[PDB]
Amino acid sequence: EEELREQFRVEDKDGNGYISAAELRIVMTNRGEPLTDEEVDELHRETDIDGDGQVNYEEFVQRMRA
Amino acid sequence: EEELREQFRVEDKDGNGYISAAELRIVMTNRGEPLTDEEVDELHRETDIDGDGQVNYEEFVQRMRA
Ligand SMILES: [Ca+2]
Ligand SMILES: [Ca+2]
Ligand SMILES: [Ca+2]
Ligand SMILES: [Ca+2]
Ligand SMILES: [Ca+2]
Ligand SMILES: [Ca+2]
Repeated sequence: EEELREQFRVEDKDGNGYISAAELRIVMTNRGEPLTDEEVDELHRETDIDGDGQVNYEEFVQRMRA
Repeated sequence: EEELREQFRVEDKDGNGYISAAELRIVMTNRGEPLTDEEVDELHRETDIDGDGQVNYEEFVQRMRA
């Protein structure tokens, strides 16, 4: 539980409770940069279950457990 | 505002209220592909004022007025 909470806080740079596309790019750049910016956009869309353009904590956890 | 909303909705294909770099690439491919992949990403970064990697309607209107 706190494991994912801590990791989410690391990815959420401005502390607004959401991971943005740019925040997800930073995450991917720091783990080998396997994707292009366009592809990170697609990753962000698939993770954004409720479609508000943001990845919240519940959406992060569903991804992390898959 | 009618026309600005119309254009924003065409570009925001996945309907999350933002225009990604991926969506901008589709738009520019549909308009003849005048720009390289990198140039589209540069255009997106120019339009994305607050740096979250996502172009909201406010940022879209600002750029259209430039
Ligand atoms: Ca943080
Ligand atoms: Ca954030
Ligand atoms: Ca969401
Ligand atoms: Ca969109
Ligand atoms: Ca610039
Ligand atoms: Ca933005």
